Amino acid sequence: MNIFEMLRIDEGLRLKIYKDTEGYYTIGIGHLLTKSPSLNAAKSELDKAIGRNCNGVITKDEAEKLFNQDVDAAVRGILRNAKLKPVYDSLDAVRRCAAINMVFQMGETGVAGFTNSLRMLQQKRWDEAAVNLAKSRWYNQTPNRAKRVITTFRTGTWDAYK
Ligand SMILES: Oc1ccc(OCCc2ccccc2)cc1
Repeated sequence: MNIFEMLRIDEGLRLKIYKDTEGYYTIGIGHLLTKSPSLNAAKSELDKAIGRNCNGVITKDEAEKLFNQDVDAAVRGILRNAKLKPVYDSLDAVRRCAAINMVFQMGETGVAGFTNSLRMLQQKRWDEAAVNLAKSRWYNQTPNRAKRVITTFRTGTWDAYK
C-alpha cells in the first residue's frame, strides 16, 4: 500500500469525462478539469493537460501520468505551505498518505478549517483528531471515503483499505 494505490481505490479510473461527487467535470483518476458548467471548457482543459485533441477521452497511460502529476502537486503543495509542512513532517509514512489524500481532494482551500485537526494530528492525539476530522462538510458529503482516511489517521495502518 502506497499513496497511488490508496487514491486509485478512492477515485477509481475512468477514461472519459465524468462528474465528481460535487458535479464537476473530471477525468482519469480524479483529475478535476473545471468547475465551469461548460463541457467545452472541460474539453479544452483536457486537451491542454494531455497535449493532443482528445475529444473527452484518454488512454490508461495518460490517466496514470496525470495522476502522478496530481499526486506530486499535492505533496509539493504541502511542503511549500508553512502551516502544513510541520504537521506532515511529524507524521509517519502511512499517515502522510492520509494527508496527501485530503490535499488531493480539497487542495489548499481546506487549510483554515482544519486548523484544529492539524494541531491534534501534530500532537498525535489520534482519537481526538479522528473525531474532529469527522465534524466537517467533507465527512458528511463523502462519508465512506472520509471514514477510510480518518481510520488511516486514527490507526496508522492500511486496515480501511484492506
Ligand atoms: O484542503 C485541506 C484539508 C485538510 C488539511 O489538513 C488535514 C490533512 C493534512 C495533515 C497534515 C498535513 C497536511 C494535510 C489540509 C488541506
